[PDB]
Amino acid sequence: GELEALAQELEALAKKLKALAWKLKALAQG
Amino acid sequence: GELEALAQELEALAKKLKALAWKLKALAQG
Amino acid sequence: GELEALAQELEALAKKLKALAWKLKALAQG
Amino acid sequence: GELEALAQELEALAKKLKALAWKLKALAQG
Repeated sequence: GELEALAQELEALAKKLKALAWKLKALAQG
Repeated sequence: GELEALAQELEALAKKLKALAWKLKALAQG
Repeated sequence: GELEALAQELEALAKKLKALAWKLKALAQG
Repeated sequence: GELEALAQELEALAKKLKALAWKLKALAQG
């Protein structure tokens, strides 16, 4: 129900955080 | 340097968020 | 400028995580 | 029980994310 919806949103947020990490990695190289 | 150290911290936090997401999915089913 | 923009993205994401945690507590309590 | 504890973990992780965002802002200006 709602708890499964919230779990899928959290996974989406985790994926987003990983993307932001690698954007920072990208900026860090040059 | 400092930015790569920080990017590493964000990577680890993203991995922790995924762990939490999967714990939530387990709860949504249990 | 890009570093500051990335930081604002991290803040936006943290805000969503806090909002999600509130919803988890609401569901657990009710 | 478990859901409340996970929500607390998520709130702690959001705070750690805000900390890294402020560290990024400091580096962007430092």
